[PDB]
Amino acid sequence: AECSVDIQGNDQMQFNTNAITVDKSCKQFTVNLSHPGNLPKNVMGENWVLSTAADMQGVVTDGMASGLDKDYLKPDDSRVIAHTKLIGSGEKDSVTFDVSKLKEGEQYMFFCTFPGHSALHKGTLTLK
Ligand SMILES: [Cu+2]
Ligand SMILES: [Cu+2]
Repeated sequence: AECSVDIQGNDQMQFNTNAITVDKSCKQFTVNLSHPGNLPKNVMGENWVLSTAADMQGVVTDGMASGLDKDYLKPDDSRVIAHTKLIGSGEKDSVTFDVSKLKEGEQYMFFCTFPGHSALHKGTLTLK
């Protein structure tokens, strides 16, 4: 099975997937994120951050408090299962993580932690 996804977006900052299924037979999984816009990361930063659905609010809130210089993630946040760098126009990043960190049946969310974005830039992730 495929163990990679490419996440891409609009000129209007709309992204092309809101649900990711990680196949159980994957040993690693890769997310490729690319920025579709014209603005730099301090104005329109994008990242892809994975946590349990339960942890998403805490990660987002603490990330906002941490600020741009920390890519809007609290340092040493063990709630974060995997994530990309915060990227801006013309940039891309990839993250590969260990699928053994996921549990079948647990509910996961991926989201952007740039302030205010997570209500729009988010989706589910499932190990199946
Ligand atoms: Cu965003
Ligand atoms: Cu990190």
